[PDB]
Amino acid sequence: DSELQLVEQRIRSFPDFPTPGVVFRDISPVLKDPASFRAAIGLLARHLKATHGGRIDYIAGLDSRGFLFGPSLAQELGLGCVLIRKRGKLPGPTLWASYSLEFGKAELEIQKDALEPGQRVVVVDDLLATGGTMNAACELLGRLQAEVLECVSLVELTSLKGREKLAPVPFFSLLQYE
Amino acid sequence: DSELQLVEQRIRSFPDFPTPGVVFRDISPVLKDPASFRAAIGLLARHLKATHGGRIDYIAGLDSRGFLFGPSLAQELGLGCVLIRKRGKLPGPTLWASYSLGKAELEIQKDALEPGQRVVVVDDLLATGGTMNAACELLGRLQAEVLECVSLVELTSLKGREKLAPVPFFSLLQYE
Ligand SMILES: O=P(O)(O)OC[C@H]1O[C@H](OP(=O)(O)OP(=O)(O)O)[C@H](O)[C@@H]1O
Ligand SMILES: O=P(O)(O)OC[C@H]1O[C@H](OP(=O)(O)OP(=O)(O)O)[C@H](O)[C@@H]1O
Ligand SMILES: [Mg+2]
Ligand SMILES: [Mg+2]
Repeated sequence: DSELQLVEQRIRSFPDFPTPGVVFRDISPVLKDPASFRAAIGLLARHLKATHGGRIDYIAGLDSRGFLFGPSLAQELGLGCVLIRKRGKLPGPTLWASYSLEFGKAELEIQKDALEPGQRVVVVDDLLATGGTMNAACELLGRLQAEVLECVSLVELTSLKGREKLAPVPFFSLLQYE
Repeated sequence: DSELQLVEQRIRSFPDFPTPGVVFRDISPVLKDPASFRAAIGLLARHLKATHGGRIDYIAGLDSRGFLFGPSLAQELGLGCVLIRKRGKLPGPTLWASYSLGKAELEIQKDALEPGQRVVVVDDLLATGGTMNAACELLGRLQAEVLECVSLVELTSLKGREKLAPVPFFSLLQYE
């Protein structure tokens, strides 16, 4: 697919970052090339509409790199975007959830009024690795009694089996790397 | 301006967050109401086109809340968006710049821009101007020309606009 090629050709892979042995998939060039960014958002939007029709109520974007994609994706679908943030950043009543990140623990947080019970959400982030981040997002959304229809990303690192961590919540990525 | 009203009426104010005495201006409802978000992006884009014509090469979005506006504004203008991040997140050779927040640092890849390229920086909120000022420093060290900085919200009592001078600044909404 030519649209997909526009995205794939703008991922830049850095070896041994942030640790020896790991390859970092840099999405910066996708952002920098407006045709590449437009293609990425279009491909995600087409998958979501083809899969869920009118069922999606909101997109949820994940702090921080997921913020690059959430609002544009929401806009393309005619939807609003809600935020899930690293803990400590949101005012008002919140819920939070730990997850393992690198060698330690981090927490995500959501405003308690971000969604109402029964609302249907799709979560977007730039990249799925271990799945810890996306899994925490799903936990939070579940605790608001929201229904997570699907999680999506630009990049998926398939050897880390993040998709399995999210099951039974469906997952879709544009691009896959070991 | 009813477009501007679509944005203003979706700012939510929280006293004493994160510290007693201040009022936090929460942009979350702007992002949640697609009409409000579209209005904000449209007002910013119209201002920038009216001020710079075709001279803007790139938008630079500031980690993290500025990431919510950078790509959409860039797309509206037909431009790419470059990233300025909190230090420690970017691969490859980088430059960084400290500012008072304790201390924090922003960072940019050395190859983010070429000398002479013209940039507009976007963030959600201008307060002291420390974050925006650090971004301008970084872009200047790449020999990029910062045409303007913009935000949705400006806290005027903190005099951030003056901190950035002579770089022009524009905000949609102003609060003390
Ligand atoms: O699937 P996982 O193993 O949880 O990793 C994926 C997450 O890691 C990165 O975020 P990071 O915490 O590095 O922060 P950033 O979004 O600020 O870059 C990335 O943006 C994803 O959110
Ligand atoms: O003008 P200043 O006094 O520098 O304050 C403005 C900055 O503060 C907030 O960012 P914050 O560092 O709180 O991080 P966030 O973007 O992750 O919310 C806001 O998003 C601006 O970037
Ligand atoms: Mg992330
Ligand atoms: Mg910020």
